[PDB]
Amino acid sequence: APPGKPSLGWGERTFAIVEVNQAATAYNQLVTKRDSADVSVTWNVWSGDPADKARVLLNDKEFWSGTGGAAGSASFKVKKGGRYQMVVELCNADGCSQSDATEIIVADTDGSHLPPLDYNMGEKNKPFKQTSGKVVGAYFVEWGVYPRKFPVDRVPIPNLTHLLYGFIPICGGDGINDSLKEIEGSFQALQRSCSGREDFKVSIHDPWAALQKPQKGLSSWNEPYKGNFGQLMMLKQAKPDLKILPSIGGWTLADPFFFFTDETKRRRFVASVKDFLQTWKFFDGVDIDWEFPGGKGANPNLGSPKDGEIYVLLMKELREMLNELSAETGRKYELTSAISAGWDKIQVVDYSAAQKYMDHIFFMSYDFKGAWSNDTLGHQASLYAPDWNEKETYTTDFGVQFLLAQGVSPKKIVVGVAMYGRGWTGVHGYKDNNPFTGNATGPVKGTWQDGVVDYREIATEIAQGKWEYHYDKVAQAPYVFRPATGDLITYDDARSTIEKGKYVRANKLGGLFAWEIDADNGDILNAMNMGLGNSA
Ligand SMILES: Cc1cccn2c(=O)c3cc(C(=O)NCc4cccnc4)c(N)[n+](C[C@H]4CCCO4)c3nc12
Ligand SMILES: *[C@@H]1O[C@H](CO)[C@@H](O)[C@H](O)[C@H]1NC(C)=O
Ligand SMILES: *[C@@H]1O[C@H](CO)[C@@H](O)[C@H](O)[C@H]1NC(C)=O
Repeated sequence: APPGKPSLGWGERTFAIVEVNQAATAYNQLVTKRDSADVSVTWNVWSGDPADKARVLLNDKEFWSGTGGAAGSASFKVKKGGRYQMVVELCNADGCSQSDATEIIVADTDGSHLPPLDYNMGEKNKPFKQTSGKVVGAYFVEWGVYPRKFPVDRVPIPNLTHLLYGFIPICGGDGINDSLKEIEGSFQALQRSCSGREDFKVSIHDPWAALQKPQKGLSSWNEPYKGNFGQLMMLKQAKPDLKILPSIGGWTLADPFFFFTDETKRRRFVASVKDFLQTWKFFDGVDIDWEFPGGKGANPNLGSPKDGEIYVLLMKELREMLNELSAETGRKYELTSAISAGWDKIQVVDYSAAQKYMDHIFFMSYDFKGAWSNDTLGHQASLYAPDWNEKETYTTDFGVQFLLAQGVSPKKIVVGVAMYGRGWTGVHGYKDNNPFTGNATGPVKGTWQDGVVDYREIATEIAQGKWEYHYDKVAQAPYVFRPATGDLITYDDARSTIEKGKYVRANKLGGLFAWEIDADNGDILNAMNMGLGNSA
């Protein structure tokens, strides 16, 4: 004669270890990290013999015990997220009885409550297997879910080992993040994101795109995590070994790095990163995109020769931080950084000193030339120098050799590929039918910006005969040219991308990475995988 079978009371069935306010605009009002969720359950007895023991089991394992054998309740902590079958069990001296199972969702930022990502193999992407052991990385931009319409589910995830999230901002007002002011709405949007947040703490630039914007599979208005971050959790469920790293900085967010002479602000930043990864568990480490140590970044007023020493100090403490984060969670975290490929920036830092803490170096072998100059035309990401200027120092090969001369192990170096074109208009005064020898009247009309074109657009317009295509065989670089108007764009295509893969294998380098994933029609990432030796 066991107790009567209990019946569970109607109540909340979704609980969050990490709470997310779906309508907040300040970061500290947006998320609240906790070590566990507080799950509650009620039940009704009908036989009314105050049984000696009640229990609450989730997937047949005990999470709580108490003596509520007369229509009672229970609260208890659940520290690991997921979908749980909840059952209430009552016992007397004769035996036990168990209520019907109801499902509860204990959400956490590792995606343990979500199904795998339903990703698209769209356009010209074709599937590969990561067999080479080489790094195949790409940047996913936070603002890509707006007119670009490139959510995380568009990322061809079997063709990557690393996905970099650009960007995670460091918070500060006038004097700390003035590079943002050259983009309308951005500086103020960062101020809104950090209303009441300590300066030099990490944050989220766009909380709407990151966590609140409805996306594929994450639209129900009580979904704890939506936006890019929620999809990234489902990405982790799809390919658990794909590394997802937050990219702190970029071109317009690197200014707060220069104030890290003050160790007080460096400890605050490093500590905020630890709390950031505990809060957002789907990230597998940290990518530091200080652009650049010593200066010559977006802001012409910061930079110092001392920055090289502090760049190593930052890597040291971040690594120690990740090591004690490993001691808590048992996971392996990665420390990477996107660094300049120009020698005048490399020499600012002794990378042989920083490399002991770093897993990979994301060598930005692009942006060598651009529409920021009407006179200095050239290849933006070529492998070698062109014959018309053999002593060109801003090449992939020259940068790699300069970095190797510092004593950097070849395995840590990951070569950059440009999924975009930088270009000019009105190129005139050129000789030898070489448009690079002339000058420009301004930037080329671009996809989302003056002087920047998506490769997808370059490829489409080439098929439609709108461009006169050329390949610099010596420098290993393609470029399109319209003679009637002076339009000239330099970029990476499948041929030059394959040549970068050969170069990485011939020199025992780490692999390839590309900016940005939403600017590719599939051809570039295809060539990255083929050029590195992966199986199709
Ligand atoms: C003025 C300028 C002069 C010299 C170099 N420059 C750059 O090397 C540069 C790079 C970037 C960039 O983001 N590269 C991708 C990227 C990927 C991963 C991590 N970090 C960065 C950039 N946005 N701008 C400024 C905007 C203004 C108009 C178009 O380029 C840049 N400007 C300049
Ligand atoms: C390029 O030339 C145009 C017109 O000659 C000028 O207005 C513009 O400021 C120039 N840009 C640079 C970066 O020199
Ligand atoms: C481009 O501008 C530079 C700057 O003075 C000048 O020296 C050079 O001759 C110009 N080239 C042409 C083809 O006009």
